[PDB]
Amino acid sequence: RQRFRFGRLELKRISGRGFKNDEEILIGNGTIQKIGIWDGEEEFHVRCGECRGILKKSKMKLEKLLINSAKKEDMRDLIILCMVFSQDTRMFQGVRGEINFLNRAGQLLSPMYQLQRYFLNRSSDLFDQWGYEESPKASELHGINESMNASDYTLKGVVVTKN
Ligand SMILES: Nc1nc2c(ncn2[C@@H]2O[C@H](COP(=O)(O)OP(=O)(O)O)[C@@H](O)[C@H]2O)c(=O)[nH]1
Repeated sequence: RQRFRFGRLELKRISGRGFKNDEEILIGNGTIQKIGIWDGEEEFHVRCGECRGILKKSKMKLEKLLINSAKKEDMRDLIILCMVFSQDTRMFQGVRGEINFLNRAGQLLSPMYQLQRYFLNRSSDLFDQWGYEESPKASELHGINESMNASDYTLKGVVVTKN
């Protein structure tokens, strides 16, 4: 179980194993792109800057995201990166603008990496499309909104912890 990188996201496997299969994905801007889709339940230690976390996912779905309280810029980006990495259906739907999977030279670009670059710049569109749910009643767990503040409603699957 090695530490590996997905752009600004650092991961370290806790449990589970994923199997990748190329699938045609209809993303939000109406275009269809072939993307390697991971199948299986996986759990990771995740990090973005000073923000630590635990990510749980299945095939094209973020099951849960446990993050610590830290720098709000790092909390936000970690959530963004984990949403993209999870390959959640809501994340693909959040792509409203144009994404190029080829540069101007005609070279091949990584679809997943391009999605990261896109949503790091378009977080509001992602959060709105992602949806919200009731924050946990538990005292040791709090919800978090689009402004990275403690709220009665939280981003779906995302809870902040300060234990
Ligand atoms: N769920 C999961 N994702 C992984 C694993 N290893 C790599 N990835 C992600 O899968 C994506 C690989 O996409 P890419 O680099 O374009 O390779 P490609 O699918 O062959 O085009 C990257 O975003 C990685 O972060 C893994 O073990 N489990």
